[PDB]
Amino acid sequence: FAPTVKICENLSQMSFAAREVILAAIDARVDKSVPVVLALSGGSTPKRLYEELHEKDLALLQQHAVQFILGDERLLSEDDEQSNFSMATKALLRDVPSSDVISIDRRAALATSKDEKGGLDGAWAVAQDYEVKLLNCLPCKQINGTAKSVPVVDIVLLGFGSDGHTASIFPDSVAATDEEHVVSVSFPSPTMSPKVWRVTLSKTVIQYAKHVVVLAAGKDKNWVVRGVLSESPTDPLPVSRFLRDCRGSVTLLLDPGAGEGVCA
Repeated sequence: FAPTVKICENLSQMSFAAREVILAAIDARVDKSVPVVLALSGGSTPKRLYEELHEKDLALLQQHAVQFILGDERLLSEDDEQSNFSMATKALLRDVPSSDVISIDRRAALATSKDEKGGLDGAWAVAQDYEVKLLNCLPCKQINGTAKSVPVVDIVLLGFGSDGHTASIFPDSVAATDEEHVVSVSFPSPTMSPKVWRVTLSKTVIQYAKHVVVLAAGKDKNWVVRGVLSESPTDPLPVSRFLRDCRGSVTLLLDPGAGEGVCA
């Protein structure tokens, strides 16, 4: 495991660095008629990246250079301001062709997604429909030793929570140990919000992606960063240590608090 680590001074620099990785992948395509598959992250950290892509690179996107998917999602309505779809749409996807964006159908979960216990069955219903869509619309490859396939994502954007989670792969959730599905499910950990059921790309999908790019800022993420980077497992051990087993490249874009102690 040999990740690129870039400690940025601020979120402007972080967002510019993430943008460069995306544009490099788009320009590096041999076949310019097939899109780069990009899995979007949520929360608030990548919002500025999306805004920058909207201002600078909209032409490439209107030419179908990128196929967009949500790497995880809160099971709220698409017009709910705390959905990742809402955030991504306001920042960027409002002017991206619908044909280049894979939607999640949340309807099956909306009646129960805020019920910590009762929401599980509805979350799985949404996960399963989204998995079918991904397997039908993305480039896939067979998973060795199985009768199953995995979508091959070119770039997975990720963040870190202060709880050590990434995507919606939370500590002590189904997703944390789900090695069987393309899309899994979780409820947030005690410190994390919004308190609503989630769907997430699984560890497997992330570990088969060509490039993984994490954007994380704050001293409260430092233990997560150091727990991912330690050669030997170290406690407290973040669930996001699974990133060490990525087959693709991994880049950590960090601010000074998140990156404290890492670099020379």
